[PDB]
Amino acid sequence: RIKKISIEGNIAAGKSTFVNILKQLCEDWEVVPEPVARWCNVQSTNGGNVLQMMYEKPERWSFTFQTYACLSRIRAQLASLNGKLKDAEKPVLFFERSVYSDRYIFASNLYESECMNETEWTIYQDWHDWMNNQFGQSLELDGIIYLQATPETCLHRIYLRGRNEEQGIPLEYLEKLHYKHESWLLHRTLKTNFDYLQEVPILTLDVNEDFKDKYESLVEKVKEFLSTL
Ligand SMILES: Nc1ncnc2c1ncn2[C@@H]1O[C@H](COP(=O)(O)OP(=O)(O)O)[C@@H](O)[C@H]1O
Ligand SMILES: Nc1nc(=O)n([C@H]2C[C@H](O)[C@@H](CO)O2)cc1F
Ligand SMILES: [Mg+2]
Repeated sequence: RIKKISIEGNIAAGKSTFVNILKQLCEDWEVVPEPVARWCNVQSTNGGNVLQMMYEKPERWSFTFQTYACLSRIRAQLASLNGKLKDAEKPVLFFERSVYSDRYIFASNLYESECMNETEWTIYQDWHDWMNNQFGQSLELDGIIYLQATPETCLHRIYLRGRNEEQGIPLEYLEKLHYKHESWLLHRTLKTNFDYLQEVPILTLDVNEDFKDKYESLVEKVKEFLSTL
């Protein structure tokens, strides 16, 4: 039916930059952006900034954040499936991140860093497993595009974007997130509770260079990659 591709990378690697060039390349391509502005002003579907709360006190707010982060993603991705506009000779749905990074990169890292205790960690995974059982098949990936950039490039791009909440993030934290992505998507040694992911095709794009100069080659590689799926 709808081909589903998720775009993965470190904080400020360039996912929104990349996402913003995709719709102009095929009118059959849709994008589900990550709801980060919604994490900064919590309201029902002004309020709490839950991203900021986590970063200011991660031992307190990581479980709450991670749980709300993932659910709001699921809601958003589901909304665009059943979201009418599909009917196209070749529909492709791009997800900015996935329930698998949420758990295997981000939540895992905070647990491993003592920001979630055993109880919190057990509840999260239990919730995440159940959520996948219900809405898992719907959201299964046909491919991953990994936007690879050094932690140091990312640190700099955090500065460039100037999002208030992310300005205090240390290189160390970005390095941990770097190595988890490399383990999952480069070496493919990170094991998950979802077997199909081990054979899912992966496109790796080195995005350390200037977006203007790399744009044309990246477009070629994305089209080339989609045609093999
Ligand atoms: N390849 C690139 N070359 C130059 N600047 C970039 C590149 N990719 C991203 N940026 C810049 O880096 C910052 C973060 O990019 P963004 O797309 O918001 O990252 P993400 O969406 O992955 O968090 C923004 O200032 C953006 O202008
Ligand atoms: N599961 C997640 N946990 C996080 O902590 N983030 C953070 C990273 C970045 O600072 C901001 C926007 O992605 O949210 C993003 C996730 F998807
Ligand atoms: Mg983004």
